[PDB]
Amino acid sequence: ILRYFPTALGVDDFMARTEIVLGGFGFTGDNTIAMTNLCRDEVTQVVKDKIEAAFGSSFNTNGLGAVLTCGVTGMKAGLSRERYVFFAFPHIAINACGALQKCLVELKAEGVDAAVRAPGLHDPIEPEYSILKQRLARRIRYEKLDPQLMDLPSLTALAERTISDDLEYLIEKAVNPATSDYAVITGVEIHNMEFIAPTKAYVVVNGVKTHLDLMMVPPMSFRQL
Amino acid sequence: ILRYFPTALGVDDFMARTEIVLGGFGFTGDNTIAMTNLCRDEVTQVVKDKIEAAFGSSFNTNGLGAVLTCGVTGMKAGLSRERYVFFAFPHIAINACGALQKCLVELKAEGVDAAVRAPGLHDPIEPEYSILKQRLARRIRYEKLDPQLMDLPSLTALAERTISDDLEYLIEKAVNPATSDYAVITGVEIHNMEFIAPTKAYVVVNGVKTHLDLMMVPPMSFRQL
Ligand SMILES: [Zn+2]
Ligand SMILES: [Zn+2]
Repeated sequence: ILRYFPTALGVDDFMARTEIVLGGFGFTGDNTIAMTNLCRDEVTQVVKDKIEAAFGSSFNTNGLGAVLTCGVTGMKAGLSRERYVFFAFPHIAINACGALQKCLVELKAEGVDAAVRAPGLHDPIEPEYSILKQRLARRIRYEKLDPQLMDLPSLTALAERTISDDLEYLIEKAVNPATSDYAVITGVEIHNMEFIAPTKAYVVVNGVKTHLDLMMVPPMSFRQL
Repeated sequence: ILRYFPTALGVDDFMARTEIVLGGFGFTGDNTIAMTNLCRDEVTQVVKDKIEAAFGSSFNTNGLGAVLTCGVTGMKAGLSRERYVFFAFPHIAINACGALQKCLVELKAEGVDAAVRAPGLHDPIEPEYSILKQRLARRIRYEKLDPQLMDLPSLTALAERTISDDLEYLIEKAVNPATSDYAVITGVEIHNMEFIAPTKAYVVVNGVKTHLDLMMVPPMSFRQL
């Protein structure tokens, strides 16, 4: 597994290291509403059970390849000093995703160019999918990446970054950082059995943002493999 | 409750009457994959637990006001002679929805006209919501309805019809009626406690479609109130 995702952690190791840092900043399972975004696939169930067991109030969103469609309206809706934590993971299977696999094939078949369309457009009978593929097309072009060299892990990875930035857009619209503290933890979900390879973690307490490195957090011996 | 939804059934009564007719056409809990579309709200949980207890394989979608965004890609994905049944319910609370309530207010504030936009467009930071409101705007204009006279039940009701037609679009793209039999059951979910007011029910076995009236199905005395 690590031959693809060096930072991959067993999912319970991931949760413990997350509980450790959050508590460090005044978050508790009882004072925080969490939000999760995952692919619609049945396999994303473990991360989602683990998270809602860690928190009192949980609220989930999901779409193809974990694309974010709930917008500010969906996010503000799912929320009820204020404390939130936002998780987001596209998934992949090694030893899934499905929609990300289809994207890979098409992005290679036609240009990155053919696949891009402006924001605000979408296909009537493929809304989620078309929005998903269009955000990856733009994202790919915006980082001078060649889809010919990319494999499914690197696209699942590009996806995370895209998803991650769109989650950030929504949070700044929906949350007041002067009355609410919050955390953002995103990365890639991996199935063999279940792993999380973290890529981005920070907290915003008192409108001040601090980056965290989960990989530097000493693990609980009990929740390891 | 009935003062708003004459056909409202207790949810277990609804499930029994549904099990009775489906079995009549060769469906069983074990030979059928079901699919459910509901609002993203936490309250829609009972209908969803009841359905997946009735079936071996279940697959769910959901968005604001139960708008359908998974497209043909999401639907074909969620599926695995072939037998399927498709449920769809917007919700409402009497004694929810939230997104439908917001639509009501806006549709009344500006014209039905202002709110319509062509299919294939959507707002970048409100994808689900904007697609939801745009399909209701068009649907409203297409039935000479005046949003000034409409209340939240009638809009939840307009929504059902809209959702219902978009589900039909997807199914004909995604399912081969000559190799697959299927059923479509839609209506409105109501919270006091939990009710379903059915509005559309049919089955398609051997590319032949038969309408069913759940209201004429003799109820199980055991699953009533
Ligand atoms: Zn997936
Ligand atoms: Zn709702």
